[PDB]
Amino acid sequence: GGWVSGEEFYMLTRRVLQLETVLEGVVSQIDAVGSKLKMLERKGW
Amino acid sequence: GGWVSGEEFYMLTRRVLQLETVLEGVVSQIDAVGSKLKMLERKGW
Amino acid sequence: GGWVSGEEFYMLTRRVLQLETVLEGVVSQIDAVGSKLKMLERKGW
Repeated sequence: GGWVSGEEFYMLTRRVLQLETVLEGVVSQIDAVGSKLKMLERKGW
Repeated sequence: GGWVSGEEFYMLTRRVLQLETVLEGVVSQIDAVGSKLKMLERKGW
Repeated sequence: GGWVSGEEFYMLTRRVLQLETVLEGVVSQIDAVGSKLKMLERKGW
């Protein structure tokens, strides 16, 4: 169904960028949480 | 390596949509959690 | 602004793949957590 311009590709390309930037930040808080949970487990809680 | 059709671009475009929709919902639960954790901290736990 | 090649589309296409793969894994840990929270609630905590 038609051609694709670089303008819309670039546009879509940035959305993917923001997703990577936001998903990386999320994954990080989860690791930082999943690990105090671990310290708590090592401590007896 | 070749041309890109609007059909596959549109297709990819929707996957990115679902990702934004799902990632937004995730980020939200995390904020809603990261904040009772805060209420708990303000309360003494 | 120009044409889009299949090489860069394919490339972008994989980034979207990794995002789906990583986001699915995240969503899962959240469900697995959001549910012991539920078992804890059913138990009285």
